[PDB]
Amino acid sequence: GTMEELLTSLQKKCGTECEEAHRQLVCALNGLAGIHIIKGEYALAAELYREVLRSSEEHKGKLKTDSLQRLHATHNLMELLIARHPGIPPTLRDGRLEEEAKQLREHYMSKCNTEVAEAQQALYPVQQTIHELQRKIHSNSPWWLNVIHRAIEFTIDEELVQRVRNEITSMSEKFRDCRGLQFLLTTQMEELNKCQKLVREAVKNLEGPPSRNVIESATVCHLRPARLPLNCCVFCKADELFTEYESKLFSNTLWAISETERSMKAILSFAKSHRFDVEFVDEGSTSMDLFEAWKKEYKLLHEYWMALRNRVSAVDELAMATERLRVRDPLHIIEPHEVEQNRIKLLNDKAVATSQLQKKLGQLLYLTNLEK
Ligand SMILES: [Zn+2]
Repeated sequence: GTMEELLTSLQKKCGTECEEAHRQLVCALNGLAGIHIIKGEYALAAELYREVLRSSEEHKGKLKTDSLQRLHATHNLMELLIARHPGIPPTLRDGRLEEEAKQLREHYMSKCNTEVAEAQQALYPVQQTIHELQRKIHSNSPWWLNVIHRAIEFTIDEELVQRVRNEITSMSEKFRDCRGLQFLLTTQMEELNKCQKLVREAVKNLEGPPSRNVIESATVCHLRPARLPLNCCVFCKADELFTEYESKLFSNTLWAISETERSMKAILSFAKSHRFDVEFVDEGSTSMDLFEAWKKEYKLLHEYWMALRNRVSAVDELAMATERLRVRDPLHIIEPHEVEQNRIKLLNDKAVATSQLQKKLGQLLYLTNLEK
């Protein structure tokens, strides 16, 4: 029913509004706490972190609180109780902080870790297909080489060249005759095979939880660069190889067929028209299945590359979530004399979010009370 759908839609939109207003409130409280630590007053900051955790717990039923904001409060409160103690009063909640932080980190990382596992597993069926298909194709004397050869022999090569050219116009200037096509296709197949070996090796060498030199290199390269993105990290270098292989597996202006595959399709079409031995047609058909498998493998290899890249991005997101506001010395950075300007902006942000949250929770309570 569209009415139960309407009530659900109004409740979801309203709940999201409560969630955003609470996110803005908690964000302002954490910022104000970060200033108190910069000033030196560790106790006043601890009260704000404790309020962040208290408010999130109170509203956990009605709305969700960003795990990173809760982790920001939990971790920085733990930092004060491990070192700055006994300046901060103890509470019966202090013992739970370590496990809560670990749970928040685990919950946040769960998606990117599952996506690494799923992207890795997704590659096995297509790779087994590629191994099965390559067993059925002759490497030394391929079907298309023997089709070209017999076409030149019986002087039906002109019809073949015209049929290959018509399929392209639907690097044709790179070959004049059938022998020119033969050598051009040899080079293009060798190039594809070299592109495949390299892209697979590039992916293989990005697997596994990466080292600190890799995390930091990717961060200064494309996550948080000093100015413009560097495009020099192991992931960016691998993507340059993917682009190179894509330009040969597909055509420019990943969906449209390459000129190599188009030529191969036309040679197979010519072989069928001229009623060549079933062996040539079968091998040609297997080559078409192989081009299909290579395109599927490309997409799955790039998704696996993406999953591994995203895991590095997520680890940086975790590190940045716990990072506090620090006054710049000659993001979480404040100018030498903008400390008061930041405090004022945060105090007004808290005031507006407190007001918006009260209004939105009242409307949410109304929508909830219709079902009784
Ligand atoms: Zn990079």
